[PDB]
Amino acid sequence: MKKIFMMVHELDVNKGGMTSSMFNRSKEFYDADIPADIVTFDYKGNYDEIIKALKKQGKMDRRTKMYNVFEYFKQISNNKHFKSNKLLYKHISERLKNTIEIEESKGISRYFDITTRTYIAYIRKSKSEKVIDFFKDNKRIERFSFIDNKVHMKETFNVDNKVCYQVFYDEKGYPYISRNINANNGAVGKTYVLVNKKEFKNNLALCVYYLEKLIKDSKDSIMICDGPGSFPKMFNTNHKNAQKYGVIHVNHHENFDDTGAFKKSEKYIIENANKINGVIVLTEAQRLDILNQFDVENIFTISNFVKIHNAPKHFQTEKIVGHISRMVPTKRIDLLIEVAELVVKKDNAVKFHIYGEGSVKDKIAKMIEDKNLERNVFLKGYTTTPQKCLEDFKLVVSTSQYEGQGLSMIEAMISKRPVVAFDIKYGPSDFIEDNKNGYLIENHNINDMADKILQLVNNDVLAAEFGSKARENIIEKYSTESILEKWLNLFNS
Ligand SMILES: CO[C@H]1O[C@H](COS(=O)(=O)O)[C@@H](O[C@@H]2O[C@@H](C(=O)O)[C@@H](O[C@H]3O[C@H](COS(=O)(=O)O)[C@@H](O[C@@H]4O[C@H](C(=O)O)[C@@H](O[C@H]5O[C@H](COS(=O)(=O)O)[C@@H](O)[C@H](O)[C@H]5NS(=O)(=O)O)[C@H](O)[C@H]4O)[C@H](OS(=O)(=O)O)[C@H]3NS(=O)(=O)O)[C@H](O)[C@H]2OS(=O)(=O)O)[C@H](O)[C@H]1NS(=O)(=O)O
Ligand SMILES: O=c1ccn([C@@H]2O[C@H](COP(=O)(O)OP(=O)(O)O)[C@@H](O)[C@H]2O)c(=O)[nH]1
Ligand SMILES: CC(=O)N[C@H]1[C@@H](OC[C@@H](O)CO)O[C@H](CO)[C@@H](O)[C@@H]1O
Repeated sequence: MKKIFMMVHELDVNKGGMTSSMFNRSKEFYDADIPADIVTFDYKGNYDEIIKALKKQGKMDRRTKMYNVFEYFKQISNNKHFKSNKLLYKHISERLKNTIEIEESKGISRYFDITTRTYIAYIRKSKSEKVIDFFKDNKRIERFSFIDNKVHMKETFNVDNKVCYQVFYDEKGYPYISRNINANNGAVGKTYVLVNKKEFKNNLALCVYYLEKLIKDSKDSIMICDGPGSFPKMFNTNHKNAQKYGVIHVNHHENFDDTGAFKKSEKYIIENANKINGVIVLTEAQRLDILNQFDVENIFTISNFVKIHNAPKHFQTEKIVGHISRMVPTKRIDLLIEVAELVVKKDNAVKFHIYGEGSVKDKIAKMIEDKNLERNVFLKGYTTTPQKCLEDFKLVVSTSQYEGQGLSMIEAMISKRPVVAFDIKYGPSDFIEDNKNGYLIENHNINDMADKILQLVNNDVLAAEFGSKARENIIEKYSTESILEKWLNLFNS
């Protein structure tokens, strides 16, 4: 009866909390006999390989389907032919016939016509990927992109060598979508779906049509929008019965802002709460802040579902401080390096294991070296097994300035690893009980945080006691039953 469609930009293998919560939410709805699938809107040439990898890793439940806008029309297109598009491949081969090949490296080569003496093509082969750039009067006109020698995309270039047009090709090499690209901002213009002879004014129009085709207009159909920038796709559909929910995963205020500004995407979701079935926030404090600040009522608090597995059989007695996150500015890993410097200057035995990848990773690497912490702080890369990494840590640290909730802190507490976190909006004070299951540090206070890490790393009994109470607190306050009943209460009203 009930079926759920959870919307986000894309799915990939080295992501953070938002997709992690969608994957766990899907598992919980399927266990309660409610199919809950993921709808994505990006274009990938190898989506089938991403899905298999996420499922093999155990991140994505085997029952979770991913519905993708390009995949839907590509699959319709695949059914149209039996034979591969031999003529497109013959056309490409003919344009390279009667040329001079000039090799630059392995995989890289250039082609010059024997008669016109001019530069025809550039080919770059790396692994399973191939790119063929064609030229006219020493200017790049087009690029054909291949995966396992099969064309998947053609891009056209303007005078400034910027993308002005794209064509997507199915599994047999036939075009199924063609679209204009505004080279000034990279936005998608008029899109033509060759397979059904339908044209759309832009990508949002295509995505709105797609959702109306995918999701039947029944009260049993439930749309949950997780990706904030994706909210207009769900919001603009013509559904009269299907339910619409927006989940806000972050602090709705603008990050690194003293003017009090609100994030644009989240502001649009909140302001439109009364026009949909509900806008979900992860903590009670955010719901109250929103209600005080905005003229809306449809704000509901529903925590992320929590996966309570078995606690690691042994406590880490070694001075290992862990940190598992997306390496992004809001996590303030620079403050963690500054804290590490203080902890290491009072105790040189304490190790800091930092997992993840992101924009700040290089800045942080240079920062450890400049502070000469290369013997104590280790950038361990992304982990597909955070639960196993958690066993190696004595405690976990959070210098993050903004959260919606904080699954890594919650995950550490489930593995009996106490958290030392800056008391920020939102999340830490909901689950950390200061001096009972961890420590809540006054925001920016790097000295008091360094002091609490030192007390904790050098006290085996306190570290074990805090961790034990931490798992107990999560089990008690984040039951799957109460969270599922909160969602069911909305779906049934
Ligand atoms: C006239 O042009 C002007 O308006 C149009 C829209 O109006 S129109 O309909 O009249 O044409 C604007 O075009 C639209 O918006 C563009 C844009 O916002 O850039 C663009 O949207 C697409 O691309 C965005 C960027 O993609 S990215 O892959 O390069 O980042 C994308 O938004 C991004 O979403 C990701 C995400 O959710 O994955 C965000 O990343 C964040 O979350 C990740 C996942 O979380 S997790 O925890 O790991 O699981 C994290 O990994 C990541 O660290 C984190 N980044 S962080 O900074 O928050 O820490 C990322 O920040 C976003 O940028 C869009 O996805 S969406 O869900 O937001 O919709 C995506 N839309 S899609 O292609 O349809 O999927 C498009 O060109 C267009 O989108 S639209 O929906 O088709 O309308 C146009 O820009 C504007 N030009 S302007 O006026 O000059 O500014
Ligand atoms: O190397 C890494 C880094 C992050 N994560 C996961 O990404 C999520 C991060 O969640 P959180 O809410 O703490 O922060 P967010 O990424 O949403 O900003 C957690 O479930 C982590 O286990 C992971 O699996 N491996
Ligand atoms: C930094 C931040 O606010 N992250 C939140 C969010 O992640 C997604 C964020 O990338 C979207 O831009 O979602 C997680 C799961 O709900 C929260 O636990 C987490 O706090």
